[PDB]
Amino acid sequence: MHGQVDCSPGIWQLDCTHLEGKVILVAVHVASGYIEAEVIPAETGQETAYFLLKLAGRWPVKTVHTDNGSNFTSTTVKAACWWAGIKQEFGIPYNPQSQGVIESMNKELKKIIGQVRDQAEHLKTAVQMAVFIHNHKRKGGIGGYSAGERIVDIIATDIQ
Amino acid sequence: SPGIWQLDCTHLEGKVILVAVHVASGYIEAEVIPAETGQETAYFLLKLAGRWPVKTVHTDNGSNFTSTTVKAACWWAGIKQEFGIESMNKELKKIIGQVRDQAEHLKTAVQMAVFIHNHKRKGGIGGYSAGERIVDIIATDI
Amino acid sequence: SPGIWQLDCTHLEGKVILVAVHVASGYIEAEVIPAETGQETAYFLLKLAGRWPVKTVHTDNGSNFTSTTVKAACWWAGIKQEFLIESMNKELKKIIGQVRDQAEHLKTAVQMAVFIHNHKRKGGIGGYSAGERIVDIIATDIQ
Repeated sequence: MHGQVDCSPGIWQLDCTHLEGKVILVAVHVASGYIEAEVIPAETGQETAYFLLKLAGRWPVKTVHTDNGSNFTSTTVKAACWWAGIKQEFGIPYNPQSQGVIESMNKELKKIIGQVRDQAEHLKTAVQMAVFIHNHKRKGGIGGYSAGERIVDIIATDIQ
Repeated sequence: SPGIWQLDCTHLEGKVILVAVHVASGYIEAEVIPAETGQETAYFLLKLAGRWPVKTVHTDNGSNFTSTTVKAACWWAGIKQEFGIESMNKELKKIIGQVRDQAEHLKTAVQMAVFIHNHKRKGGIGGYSAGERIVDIIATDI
Repeated sequence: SPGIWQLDCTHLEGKVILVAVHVASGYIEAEVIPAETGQETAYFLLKLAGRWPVKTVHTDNGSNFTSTTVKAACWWAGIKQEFLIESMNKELKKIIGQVRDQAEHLKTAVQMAVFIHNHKRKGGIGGYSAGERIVDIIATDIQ
C-alpha cells in the first residue's frame, strides 16, 4: 500500500486482474505504492507492450517483474522492454504476508472499485476512480504523504 | 550444476505423475499425484529439498508450477525458480510399462519404475547407475 | 554399514509419522501416512529404496512392519528385514514444534523439520550436516 522501504526506485510489478468479465492490467511502483491501471481489449502481449511503453516514457523504469502468462512472455513485450531499456524478470517476488505486492494491490483495487462502483456507469470510469483514490490517499506512514507524492519525490531525489 | 533440477507432469492411465530429474546425473524421483495442483507439487518439492541440495528448479508455465503454493515453498526452501527431461518422461513411461503388470495400482508401479531406472546398471559395469552418479556428484561438490 | 536403516512409527496430533533413519549418517526421512498399516509402510519403503541403496532395515514387530505387503516389498527391493531412531523421533518432534505455526497441516510441518535436521551443521566438532554425511559415506562406499 505505502511501498517497501528497502526497494530501489526502478522496480515495478505488473499483473492482470479480472472484473465483470473484463481485463485490468495493473503496474505498481514497489517502493512507493503508486499504481497505474487500465482495462484492455484482450489479455495479449500486444496489449501488455503498449502499456509498458506508456509507463517507460514517463517513469524511469529499470526492472519489471511479472508472472509467466503468454501475454507477459511474448516477443512483443520482450522487444518492447529491450527498446525501453527495461530488464524483465519473470516471477513476482513472494512475500509471506501480502503474497505479492502487485497482488495485494489488485485486491485493494477491487475493494475500492467495489465501493465507488455505484458512482460510475462504466467499469473503465471506476477503475480510474479507484486508482485516483488509492494514489491520493495519505497516512501516518510519512508526514501525510500519499503514494502519488512519494514516487515523484523518490524519482526527484534520484534525478537530483 | 549439481543444484539444478527439472520438474514436469505427465499422464498415463487417466492419471497424473509428478517427475523430478537431476540434470547432471539423470537421477529421477517421481510420484502419482491425486491432482495437478500447486499444493501437491509444493509438498513433493519440499520432500526433495530436505533430502538433496536443491538450488534451482526448471519447469514449464503449468498452473501447478506457477502456483503460489509452489512459490511459497521455494522461498521457504531457498529455491530459485526458472521457466522455459522430455526424454526422461519418455524413458520413465517405458520402464513403467515393463513392470506395470507386477502391480495393480499405478502408484506402486511408478515407484518400482523409479527404483529400476535409478539402480539399473549402465555401461556393463557397476558404479554408473543414475543413483550412483548423483551421490558422487553431490559428495564431490560438498 | 552404509546400507542400514532404522524405521519406526511415531504419533503427533493424532496422526501417524513414519520415520526412517540412515544409522551411519543420522540423516532421516519422515512422512505422515493415512493409516499405520503395511500397505503404507510398503509404499514408503519402495520410494526410499529407489533413491538410496538400502540393504537392511531395522524395525520392531509392529503389525505394519511384519505384514506380507511389507515383506514382498523388501523381497522385490532386495532388502533384508531385521526385527537411534527412537531418539531421532524425539529430536524430530522438537523441531516440528519450532516450526509448527509456520504451516497449516502437520504434513508440511514434518517436511520442514526434516529439511532443517538434514541441512543443519552440528555435532562432531561442528562441521558437516546429516544431509552431507550420508552422501559422503555412500559415495565413499561406491568409490
